[PDB]
Amino acid sequence: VNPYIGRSPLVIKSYAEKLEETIAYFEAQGDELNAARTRTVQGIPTFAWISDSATIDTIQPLIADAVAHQEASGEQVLVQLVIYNLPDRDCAAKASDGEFHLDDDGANKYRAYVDRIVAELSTADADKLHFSIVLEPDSLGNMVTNMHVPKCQGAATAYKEGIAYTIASLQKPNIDLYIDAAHGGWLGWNDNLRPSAEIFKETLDLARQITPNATVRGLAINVSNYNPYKTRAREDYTEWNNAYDEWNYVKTLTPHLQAVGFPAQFIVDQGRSGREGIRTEWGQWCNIRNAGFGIRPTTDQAIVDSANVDAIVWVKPGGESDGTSDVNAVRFDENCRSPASHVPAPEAGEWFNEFVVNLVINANPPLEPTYA
Ligand SMILES: [Mg+2]
Repeated sequence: VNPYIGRSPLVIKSYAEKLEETIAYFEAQGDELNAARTRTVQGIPTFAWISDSATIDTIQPLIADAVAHQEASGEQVLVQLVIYNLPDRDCAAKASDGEFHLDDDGANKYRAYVDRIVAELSTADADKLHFSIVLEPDSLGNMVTNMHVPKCQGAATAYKEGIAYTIASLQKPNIDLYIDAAHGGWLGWNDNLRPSAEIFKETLDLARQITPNATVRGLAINVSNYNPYKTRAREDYTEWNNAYDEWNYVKTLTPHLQAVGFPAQFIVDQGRSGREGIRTEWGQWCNIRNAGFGIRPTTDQAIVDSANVDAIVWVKPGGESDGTSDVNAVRFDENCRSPASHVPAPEAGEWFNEFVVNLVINANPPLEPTYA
């Protein structure tokens, strides 16, 4: 069943608190409407990212808060998590902050990291909640398009085995799993569709060798990207790609999933998808200037318009930087000084207030204000 129907995805308190800085900015500008729109954003659920082992410490307090909120509100709280820590993570990138490396016992360390997450998701409080979990952004797409990269060659089996273990470890009636499936500009190209479907099925089959009847709900798409759900003005860079918006990516990928016997249900990130025409190349990803908040999280089929889409969601939390633009930073990524990038920008994950200001202003549909 679509686990989003009737459920109330969890508002992440630590994220909402960061937005107080954005509210303060707008109030100082004498801009009460945008201050009020920012308050609306405080009440919009986002995914909590578990991108390292230290962040596992945040999970039980998050669950305790979620249970208290469920008791107070009478809602069916749906905790949304991203698991993002494969060994030799981000294999095609020049650099990765992933803490596990295959040559330093990374496969076994990843299993234990998963095991630590499982322990937190197996408490009496956890049992009271429902979870939606996105598995491993920036992973399996690399096996489709980046097998000429030595690091990807050496990580391919590990990515499949790692995700397989995560799937096999999180089979519970109150957990739905979505394997990350990149975005239309990566895997939507004609020649990438079938091998993508095949690798998702291959990974699920490996999971079933660990836990016999293991399943996933489907796929997560556009995570951390900017692609529109339905484009208003198709971009020139999408020429010869039938997945020129994320709704079309669903429609174009679905038949291949069906053909290989992989579940064809999707959740779609639209947290930074409000404004189009912000990039000159599809591969630009880092802090794209003038990005807007997109369609708010919803299951409404009048918007979603696809039996294959469970929900539009906000996975990457807008305002958390994609990377620093400082040329001298230890983790400097040249992509973060692209012609389309918002500069200056802070370290990946750090608060980028100027960028959130623009996310509010460029939101589409416009944000409805929340007034006290
Ligand atoms: Mg490191």
